[PDB]
Amino acid sequence: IVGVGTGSTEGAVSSSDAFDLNEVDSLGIYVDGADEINGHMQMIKGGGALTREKIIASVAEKFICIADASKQVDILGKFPLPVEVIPMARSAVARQLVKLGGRPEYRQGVVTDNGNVILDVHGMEILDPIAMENAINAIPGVVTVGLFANRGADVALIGTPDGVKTIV
Amino acid sequence: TQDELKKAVGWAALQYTIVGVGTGSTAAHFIDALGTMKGQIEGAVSSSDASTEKLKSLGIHVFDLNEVDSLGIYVDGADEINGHMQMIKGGGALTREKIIASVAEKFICIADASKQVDILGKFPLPVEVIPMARSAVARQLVKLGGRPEYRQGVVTDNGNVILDVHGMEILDPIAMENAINAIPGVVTVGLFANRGADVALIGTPDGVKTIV
Ligand SMILES: O=P(O)(O)OC[C@H]1O[C@@H](O)[C@@H](O)[C@@H]1O
Ligand SMILES: O=P(O)(O)OC[C@H]1O[C@@H](O)[C@@H](O)[C@@H]1O
Repeated sequence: IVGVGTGSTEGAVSSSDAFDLNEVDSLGIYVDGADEINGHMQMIKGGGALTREKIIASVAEKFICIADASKQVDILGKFPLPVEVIPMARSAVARQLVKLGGRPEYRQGVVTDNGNVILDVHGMEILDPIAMENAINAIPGVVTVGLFANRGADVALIGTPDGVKTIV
Repeated sequence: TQDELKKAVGWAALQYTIVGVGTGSTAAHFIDALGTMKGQIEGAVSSSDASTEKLKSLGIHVFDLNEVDSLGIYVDGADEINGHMQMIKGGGALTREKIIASVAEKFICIADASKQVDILGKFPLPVEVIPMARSAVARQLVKLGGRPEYRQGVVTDNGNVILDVHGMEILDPIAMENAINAIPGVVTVGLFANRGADVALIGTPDGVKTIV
């Protein structure tokens, strides 16, 4: 049973409509892309979804990130960080995200599969992704934050002009 | 009676605009009290549809939280409150209550004396979970030392399920709140520990005790 991602990049557990997870108690691997991945293997995900991906990744023993070279960064944050939020909490969460140093932007006209909204947070230079993940997860009204930092990639396969580079 | 202790604290909270209003049997008494102020307040922000309906019945205007960018006070009950003013809530609207409490400057906990505990955890801790994550989150709550029990036949206002976690002696509520909030699939945990109560009004046979 393999954990399978979403996006352009026995059976399986799948992260998008494009086994149900409750039917398994473990997954060997989860293979998925990312919007950004840093030198510490920490990622921003959710540009496309977010909650399903992070839950499946939490069950997999090994996260195998697959991406073209453009996704590699030194400091996470140029790509806006997605935060899924309970609708009634949108302005409250936005205020706290400003306090943490970001500029939250409501993703207009989009709802998640859970009926929530997304705030994409611009302008952060996320120097300590675990601390930032923890700070955003502390905010009442946050469902999921697209920082995969406490649980990042275990292996990354990067598509370069020269071939596939494997970073463990 | 226990209900008269609840009534004492609900009314004592009037001592403390747009008012943040909680939910449950103790909060219900505070709403009665607030009704006596129908012509004096601007209105309220409510943590549940039941509270909204009661407020409206007493002529109090109910604003959505998104209509304010700040709240002076939030008055609500709790299932447990410890000596550090940290609470377990959610036995009954957990997500809405925690979001409103995050906006309010002053959280006033109203409770009868039975809610005071030295160590949180005898009352099972509610955890609201995305349905597809139920089993995964339960495995992690076991690893953290709890016994998660699916609250059968209940769904939250957000369409999620609740795991009530039994058997924890929560010696460090902030650490535990942070550990549960870290779990993918957790929406909200009913530990109010990073943001606890600022004032507690405890109803006792000797009168209402105020703890700040
Ligand atoms: O590989 P792509 O098309 O760049 O898509 C990446 C996106 O698909 C998912 O993995 C997401 O988390 C993410 O945002
Ligand atoms: O005052 P009561 O009736 O004990 O009700 C307490 C409950 O109502 C709400 O505050 C909840 O968070 C909580 O579980």
